[PDB]
Amino acid sequence: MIVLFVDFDYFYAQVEEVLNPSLKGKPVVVCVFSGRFEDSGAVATANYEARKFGVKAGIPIVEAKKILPNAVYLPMRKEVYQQVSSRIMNLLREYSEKIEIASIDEAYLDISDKVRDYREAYNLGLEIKNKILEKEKITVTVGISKNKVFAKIAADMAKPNGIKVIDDEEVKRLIRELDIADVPGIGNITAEKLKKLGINKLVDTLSIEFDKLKGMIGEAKAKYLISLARDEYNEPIRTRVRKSIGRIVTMKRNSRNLEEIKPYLFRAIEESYYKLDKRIPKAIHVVAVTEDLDIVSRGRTFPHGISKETAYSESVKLLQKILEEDERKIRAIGVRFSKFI
DNA sequence: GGGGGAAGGATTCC
DNA sequence: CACGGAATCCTTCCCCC
Ligand SMILES: Nc1nc2c(ncn2[C@H]2C[C@H](O)[C@@H](COP(=O)(O)OP(=O)(O)OP(=O)(O)O)O2)c(=O)[nH]1
Ligand SMILES: [Ca+2]
Ligand SMILES: [Ca+2]
Ligand SMILES: [Ca+2]
Repeated sequence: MIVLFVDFDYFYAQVEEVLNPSLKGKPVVVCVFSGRFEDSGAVATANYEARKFGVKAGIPIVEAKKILPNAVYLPMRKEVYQQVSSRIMNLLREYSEKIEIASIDEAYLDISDKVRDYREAYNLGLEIKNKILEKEKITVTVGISKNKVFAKIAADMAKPNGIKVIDDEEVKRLIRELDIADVPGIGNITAEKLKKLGINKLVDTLSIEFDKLKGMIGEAKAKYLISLARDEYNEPIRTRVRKSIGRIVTMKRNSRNLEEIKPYLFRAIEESYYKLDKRIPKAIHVVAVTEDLDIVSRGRTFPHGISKETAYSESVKLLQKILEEDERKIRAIGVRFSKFI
């Protein structure tokens, strides 16, 4: 089997560079202002002109302007990027019936019934790149390997706007030389727990008794790495469907006053419903971020669908439950609707 | 003993 | 920090055969 992964380059920023070409070459930073205090907020992403100086996703906008005080800062317009993405995905379909969308800029494609041998795949990659570049003026990176995991990795390497195949012979090479940390699904928390077990390389996951390895990093994550190390990972590509829709927002200032937090909440709810399009959720969760950037949530599942009127009512209670259970001040508030019918 | 869920949270990632 | 959004796995408690 052969898998081709697609990972659009610095997406949000490039989509802005495409809508306003006068940007190209310049340092571009797509921001997410919270309204808290002037320039307060994070960075969704940035183009490579800005990335060359540390300005990346996650860091505070303020920390960015310190580095590049003259870079171009644009507010994140998720909706617009969403549509562009949609199209690009629709385009890929005409390359394989088997397609799995991992995010707003990631998709796997099983070209087993289209290509034979990697060379033909590598060419199909270029055939796709040029196609995308032409139709939407958007460069992307393509990773090719036997399974989704290695395909993604291959991509990570070729970045930006590149292509790369990982033949079975090299696959074995990575299981030993490749850093365990860089393996998809291995954040800081996990990588560290592995650093102790002594597992610094993928292959090392074979020098530990399943139980200890399992009891340390969960059963699922355990079997996961073990199959990858044994060179037997082979998850199929499938059409995933949104399991939930939500909306969150940072208040002008921390709070614990029911009436002061309500307005924000009702807005998240009001919007989350519109987002629902024509979906009817059976579960409603109220998420809250305390003064120390912590997250607590209380929800509830019903035997029937939830109406907007019901969302309002219930949402209040859950928020009340939160307050009387956490003395901390609430920095942000929002909702989450799941368990659609 | 163990299936069955629900809920609250931990983790990873875009 | 300093934002949003979302999936998956995990621990835990609760009801019952
Ligand atoms: N709002 C928000 N967006 C994020 C965050 N992290 C990543 N994103 C955005 C960046 C892109 O718009 C999209 C895809 O993430 P990548 O990790 O693919 O970012 P980018 O497009 O720069 O990929 P690239 O490194 O150029 O290959 O998700 C985040 O923490 N907050
Ligand atoms: Ca990506
Ligand atoms: Ca990307
Ligand atoms: Ca990692």
